[PDB]
Amino acid sequence: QANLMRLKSDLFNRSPMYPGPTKDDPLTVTLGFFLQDIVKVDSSTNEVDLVYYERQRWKLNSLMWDPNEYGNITDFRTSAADIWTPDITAASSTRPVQVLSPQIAVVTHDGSVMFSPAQRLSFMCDPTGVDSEEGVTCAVKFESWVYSGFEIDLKTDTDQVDLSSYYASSKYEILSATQTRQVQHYKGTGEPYIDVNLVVKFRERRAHHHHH
Amino acid sequence: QANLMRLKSDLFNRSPMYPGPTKDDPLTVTLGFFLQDIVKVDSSTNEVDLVYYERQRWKLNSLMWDPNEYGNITDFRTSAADIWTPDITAASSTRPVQVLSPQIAVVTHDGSVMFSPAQRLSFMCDPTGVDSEEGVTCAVKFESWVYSGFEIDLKTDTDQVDLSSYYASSKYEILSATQTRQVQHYKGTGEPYIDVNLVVKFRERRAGGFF
Amino acid sequence: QANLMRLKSDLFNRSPMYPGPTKDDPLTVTLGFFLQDIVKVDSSTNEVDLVYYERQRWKLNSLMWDPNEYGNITDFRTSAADIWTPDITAASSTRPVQVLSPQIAVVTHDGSVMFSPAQRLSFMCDPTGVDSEEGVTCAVKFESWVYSGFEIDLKTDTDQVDLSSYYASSKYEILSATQTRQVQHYKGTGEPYIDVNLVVKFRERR
Amino acid sequence: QANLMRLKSDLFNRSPMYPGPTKDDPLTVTLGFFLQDIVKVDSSTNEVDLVYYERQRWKLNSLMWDPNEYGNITDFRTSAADIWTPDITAASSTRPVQVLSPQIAVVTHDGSVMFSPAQRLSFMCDPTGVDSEEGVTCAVKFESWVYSGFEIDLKTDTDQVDLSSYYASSKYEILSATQTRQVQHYKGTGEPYIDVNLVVKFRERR
Amino acid sequence: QANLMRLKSDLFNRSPMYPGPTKDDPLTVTLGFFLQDIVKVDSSTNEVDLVYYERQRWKLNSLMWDPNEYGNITDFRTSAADIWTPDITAASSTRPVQVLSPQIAVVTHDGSVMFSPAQRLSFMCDPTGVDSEEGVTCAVKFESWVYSGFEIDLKTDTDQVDLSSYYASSKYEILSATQTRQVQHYKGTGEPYIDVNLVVKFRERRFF
Ligand SMILES: [Cl-]
Ligand SMILES: [Cl-]
Ligand SMILES: [Cl-]
Ligand SMILES: [Cl-]
Ligand SMILES: [Cl-]
Repeated sequence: QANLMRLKSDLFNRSPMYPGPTKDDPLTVTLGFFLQDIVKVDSSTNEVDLVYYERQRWKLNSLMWDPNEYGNITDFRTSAADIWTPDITAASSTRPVQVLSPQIAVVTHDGSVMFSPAQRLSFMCDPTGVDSEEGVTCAVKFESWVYSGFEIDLKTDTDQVDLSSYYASSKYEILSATQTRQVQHYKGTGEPYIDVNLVVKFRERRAHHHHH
Repeated sequence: QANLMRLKSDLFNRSPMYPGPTKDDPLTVTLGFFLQDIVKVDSSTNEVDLVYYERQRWKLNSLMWDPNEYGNITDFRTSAADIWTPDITAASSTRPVQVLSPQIAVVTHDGSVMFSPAQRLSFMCDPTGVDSEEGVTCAVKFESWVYSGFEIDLKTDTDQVDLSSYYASSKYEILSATQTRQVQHYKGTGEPYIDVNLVVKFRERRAGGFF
Repeated sequence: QANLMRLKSDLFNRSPMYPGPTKDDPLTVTLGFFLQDIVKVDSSTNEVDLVYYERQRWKLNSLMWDPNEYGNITDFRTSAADIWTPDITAASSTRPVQVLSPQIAVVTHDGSVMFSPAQRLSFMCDPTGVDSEEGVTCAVKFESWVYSGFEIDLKTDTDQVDLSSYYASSKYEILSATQTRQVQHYKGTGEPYIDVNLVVKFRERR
Repeated sequence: QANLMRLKSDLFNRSPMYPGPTKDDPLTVTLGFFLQDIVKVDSSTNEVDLVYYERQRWKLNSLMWDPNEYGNITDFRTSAADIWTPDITAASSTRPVQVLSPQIAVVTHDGSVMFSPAQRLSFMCDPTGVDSEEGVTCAVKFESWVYSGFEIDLKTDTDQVDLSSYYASSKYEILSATQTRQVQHYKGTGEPYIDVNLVVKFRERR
Repeated sequence: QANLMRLKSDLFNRSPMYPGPTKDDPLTVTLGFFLQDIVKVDSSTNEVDLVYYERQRWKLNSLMWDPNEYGNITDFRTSAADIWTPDITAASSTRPVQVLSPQIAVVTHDGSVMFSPAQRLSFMCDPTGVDSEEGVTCAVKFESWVYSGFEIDLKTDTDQVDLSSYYASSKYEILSATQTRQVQHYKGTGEPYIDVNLVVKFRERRFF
């Protein structure tokens, strides 16, 4: 308790917060998607609702410490308000993303941050053909809304979306689910930016006592 | 009033907040569920909505005091913002949990904290067969989202969900309701983590029902 | 303006906030319900929606002052964030209560606080029979979620719910509406706690 | 920029906020409604949804300044959080009011404040007869939730609701729309309070 | 990291925030709309729902710096809470606008600010005729809610709404989409104010 209090005090109260990347000090954020359910499909509005969590990893020198100086603490948990987090946005959402997990991150002695927000997302998807063998395919790009490719790079460890927590009794069966890094260019300023394109192909399933 | 003001001042304004558990100083959180209603079932989205409250208990040395030093105060109530609370999460929720009770906890002179949030939860459940005698079974795991089993352990006092506040005129009759501690392992990591599995077996209310 | 600024400064900035009742210094909260409408009835989910306001009264020595010392001010209005308020909860709600009025209370020179939140509440109610002469009865208990009867007592001034603001053209006609203090015990006779039971008997209007 | 920074610093950082009216220093608030649409009518719940904006005007000595001392600035815009605003409430709402405009007010050198919140409101209204020639009438009272008539008075500049921004292709046609000051009396208290009664007569478009 | 920390500290902690424009120091805000989808149409309430993002640009002397004094930093990203932003409002909305993007802006060494909020908007629109060839036309004015034309001017770089991110499989096909500056006058005070009128002509999606 006491060593961790010191560690957090040293990291967060002494110095200000990481202000974000720049051209001279860019940052790489690694993303992985863990799809849990296709909850809803709306053929009258062409909206589909996903529940997933999104593993995000990055690394900052400012969050390094020597474990020997803090009782051999190698990592800790702390509110996401205590740190900078990347502004990763679903570019074709139709409602604000709903947060399903606590806004808490894991910080490791080398300055690695892991943040794994669970989300419910409504996004643009025509579900016509979902009730067939071939099913339907839909896509959503995840990107930093404000940083170019000169400041932020996004990558994946694998192009396969993890389906190991996918709900076994979902209304919808997943045929294919990929997460692919792409290079893109803004309209008015033509400078590059990175996205990770989530492409999911799916179809309807077939074969002294108180407290109150 | 005056003694309590001193007590809260001494506990909360002197020291910073408990920063959470670590490998060297882990924490045990005890959970108990008090199911009040199955409000809704949606067969087109495979979502079911529960209303319950969840008794949570844990213990911290930093919240100890000697009652003799504070006018024989043995316990007090305080806003949950004044203290650390565990990040217990329904792992198969489909909407943010809605809070139905005040965010207030009870702290006791030995450093025990009791926090009993009432919640409405939407979660993943195929209700096909709910309109039969046998009914349907659904499950939801409750776990710390960010702490492994090295930092947080979860347990129960009993594996039976309390149904004593269950709505007598619910659309749904509870046939069985259990809360069972389970050991689990993360995919990429491989290190262990604990959940409490809430398993509820229910059906649409009928006169009476296997004869 | 100036005298009130002094008064609020003296009450709120000098001392900390009232920390809540204890066994040695318990508190009595008086409740009164003013039912305005039964807005919705859902027979598929057994939920009913009420709109009402709820008069709450309590009294603290820490909020007393002598009017002579503050330009004869007998009472004032202030944000509910400036003071402690009781944690009165509908025990069978199914959604978070929606707030329909400003979170502002009235404080009086004797230390009386009056807080009258307007609310929309969804709660557990089987409405089967609402479309008959006899109608249907539903109940919801209002209680402190965290305080026992040793710390908080609840009472009413009358056991009759006030229907003087009840919407004349509601879909639902009120046959009876009562608010009754009850003594209760946590689980298998644990320590006591108080609730006010709101019982409303109603039917479709003719 | 610099003069305005000084002005705001002088008004908001030196003195505390206006604490609200009292019996000895009451306040007059003028209201005007600008009805933009009847968006929805629900005959199963007797709820109707309006979109409008509400001009509110009041005056405080504490917000006066001499323009000559601040580069001839006669008025400015500032966040509503920087000032006191009246607690004007629709008394028969069924959902929390949704805010459609930025919470920003206009302050003028004589201490006049203009605040014009756009709102979407659900309120109690039986729409039976809306699909006829005569249409239907509905009413909603706007009042301070916590202040009596001894502390707050409400007035209008005209008893005619402004329909100049009313949506030309609404589902509903407005036949008449009035805003009328009324004197009222509390149940338990008996002391007076003021409301402005918004009465709208409308029907389905033909 | 260190130079940017200094820059932000110098701009935001030393001086107070820009207090907004005045008659003597007015501000020009340039708007551009990027329509992404017509999500919904409700013929029973005459409401239509758009998803778009809105590029906003303005310029303040108080946000200037010399890049040479801050490790050649030419621009940075920062929370919109750190700065003044214009109060641009859809005048015929029927629900609060829902925010779909992070509230973060880009500031450039000359004092230019770019803020590009993605929004979902419900607004007043009779969709009768949407299921025909000719389709239907709807309009929504975007304006400062509180500032007159003496304090705020709005303009566009083009009168064509950008449709390059418009969802190819939307229920609704865009026939035409324009963004036009207009001069307007308040009722009681007869002084001018500016809006940008977004006019969208569309129809339900449909050679054999
Ligand atoms: Cl950081
Ligand atoms: Cl703590
Ligand atoms: Cl208090
Ligand atoms: Cl003020
Ligand atoms: Cl600024």
